[PDB]
Amino acid sequence: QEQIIPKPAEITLFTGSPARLTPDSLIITETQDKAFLDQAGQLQQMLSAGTGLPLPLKPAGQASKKAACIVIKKDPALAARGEEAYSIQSSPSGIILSAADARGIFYAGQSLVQMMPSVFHDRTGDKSAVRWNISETPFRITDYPRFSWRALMIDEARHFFGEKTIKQIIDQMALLKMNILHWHLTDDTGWRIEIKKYPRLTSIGSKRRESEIGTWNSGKSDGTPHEGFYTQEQIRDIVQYAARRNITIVPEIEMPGHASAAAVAYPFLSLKTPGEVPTTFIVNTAFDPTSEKTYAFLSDVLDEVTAIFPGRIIHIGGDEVRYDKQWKGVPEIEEFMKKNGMKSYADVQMHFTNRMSGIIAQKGRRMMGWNEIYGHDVNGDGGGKAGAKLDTNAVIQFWKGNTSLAKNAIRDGHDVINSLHTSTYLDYSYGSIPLQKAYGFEPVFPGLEKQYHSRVKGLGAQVWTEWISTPERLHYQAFPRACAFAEVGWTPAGKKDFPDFKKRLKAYSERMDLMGIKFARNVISQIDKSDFFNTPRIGTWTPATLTREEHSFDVTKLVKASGKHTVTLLYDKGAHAIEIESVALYENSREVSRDAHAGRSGAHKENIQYILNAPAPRQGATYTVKANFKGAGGRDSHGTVYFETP
Repeated sequence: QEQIIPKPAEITLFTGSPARLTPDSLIITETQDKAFLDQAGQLQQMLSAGTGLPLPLKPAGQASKKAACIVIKKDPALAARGEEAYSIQSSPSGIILSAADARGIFYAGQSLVQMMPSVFHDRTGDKSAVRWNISETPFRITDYPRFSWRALMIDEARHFFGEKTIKQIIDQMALLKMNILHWHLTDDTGWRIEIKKYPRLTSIGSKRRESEIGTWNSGKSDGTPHEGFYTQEQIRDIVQYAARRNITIVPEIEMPGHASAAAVAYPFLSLKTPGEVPTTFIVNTAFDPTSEKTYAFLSDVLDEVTAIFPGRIIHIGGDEVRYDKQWKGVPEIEEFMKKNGMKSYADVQMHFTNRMSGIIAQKGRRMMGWNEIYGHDVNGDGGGKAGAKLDTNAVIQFWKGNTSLAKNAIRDGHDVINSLHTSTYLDYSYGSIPLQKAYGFEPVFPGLEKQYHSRVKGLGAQVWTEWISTPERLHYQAFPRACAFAEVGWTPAGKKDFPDFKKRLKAYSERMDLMGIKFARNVISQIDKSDFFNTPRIGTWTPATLTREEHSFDVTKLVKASGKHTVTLLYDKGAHAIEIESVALYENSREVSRDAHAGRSGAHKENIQYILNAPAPRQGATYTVKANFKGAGGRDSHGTVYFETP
């Protein structure tokens, strides 16, 4: 029936006909709050453009008993659930969108879209024949996010994509109710933010001769110059574009590592500045933490960043400082450490990180960084452990290391965002991080005491672009796994259901097509062993039982009602698959249903699910599933037979 991603927190369905939008439908606002009237205005534009319906804005009371109308209410009952909470009440009488804060109305509108025909997103065609039903029945939805930090990071430093591409991704984020765009705009191989005071950051740092391709240390190169950067006016436009879709942009200025591009523009910023912007993705230059000129330079850059990014939080990265390749044995470093009594290179970075944390605070902002800023050497570069402590107000994004280190940071008073890279790096392949691993990700670190759970503010999924040079390849890596992380961030843990998610994702993919998203096609419709973890097992097959091609499984205790019962023959192990001819249901000793279609259950699964029509059970009778199958080229085969009721 209803198929929204993310699955809402609370829903109640009723019997009867659904609400339907028609050319006579109106959008009524039962409040004069200036923020709600704005949300209603763009809701009108958005819904009108997609349906082709007029949907005029009219004042409270001008409702027509001819068509169902959208009514926008301000209800403070939902304040306890946060500013993103909303409620939807839908019936042929009317569609009521309520929220304590105007942000909730926007999210109520996105859910409304996901309950209407997907042709809403089609840029062409005659929509006048379309029935704009809101789901299939009357219903009430009460919805709110589990986590407040639901982030997607786009790496535009490795490869630049530009305004048109980034807005297309913002459109997907908003439709999935992800609310933070983590914008990774500077790195070794590119600088993408116009800085008025330091024009060489873009005139030099935004251009490179060529790019390594294939993978790290491939020896391959495209011999193709690559350049691009955002003007400050372009950033203001994108910030506003995202803010209207409930998305805050968190910019990242990488430091003190990942600084090659910045250094080539102004070489005094690093003790080992390269001769040109690197054309490989393993070269990692570090800023000079011992020089006063670097902090002054970075404070100025962050001043212009603060002018164009209104968000409270500023990311500075701090990951993968190559201590031994950049700082060890450098006289400036060694003298600085003795002068300041520092014993390890982590102390050098901590001095840098704490000093930047104060600089950022004096601009009315909050520092955020990768977990390397917390003191411990997680990369194996010879930096040791930091004696000093990180400013407790700094936010830590945990990508690499033993999770006990992240729990330690939480217990020391830090807010944390979980981006464990073995689960959230969307630049990895579907073999390294399958869709199922993404959906199963749990941001709250296992073993963390309940009192500390509030410090886990959410998650971030990262799209690194070393090996992504086009929007279509960006889509392939980011979707559909980003859809899963959207649900991890929003849906309550108890309501999560991967088999159901996979069904809803098949419907959602219709929208991604019409919106131009070249998601990975082979990943959505997959059968996995975990789908049947809670499903009754009615039998198995072994090399012994494969001496027969006729197999009987009792299901008397399981046939309790008429309807569709699904038999799944799932291969477990063995050299050979089984060839399946048919599966049938018997009432006592007589056939009452049979699904005869060719199936093959092995390493690959093709048509392994058989649908049986059970009658209303006969009291006292036995019910038996009879499956006709043989080994395919051999008998070394093991598998399990599952039985799902309607």
